[PDB]
Amino acid sequence: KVFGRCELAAAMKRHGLDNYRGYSLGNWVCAAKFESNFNTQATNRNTDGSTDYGILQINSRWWCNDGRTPGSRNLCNIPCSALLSSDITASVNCAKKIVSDGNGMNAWVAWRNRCKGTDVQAWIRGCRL
Repeated sequence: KVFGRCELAAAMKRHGLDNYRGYSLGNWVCAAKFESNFNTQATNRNTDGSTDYGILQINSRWWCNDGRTPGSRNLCNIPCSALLSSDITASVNCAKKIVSDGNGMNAWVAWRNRCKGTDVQAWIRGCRL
């Protein structure tokens, strides 16, 4: 599924991400934009042999099981393929665990390098939410 911007904002909000662990909705939308381009099917391999999955690019070394990642912990107790679904529920539930783990949204390197400290409310401008 490639979400529209306001489409994703509405879904994230319904699922309880606006202001989760203090991160505004615009932070989450900005993260998804630069992590996945709003595409639930996005996958990208990393050097440690893990892969990032779905609209928030959740990693297979810590968080989900993909069956091919050394050192994998599957802390979200989920197959990584479930993070590619058009229904964002599983990605949101797992993102809530990630952002609660100690270092907030800094886990998301595209968020960190492209969203953090910027005018993130711009990502929800024009949306009816």
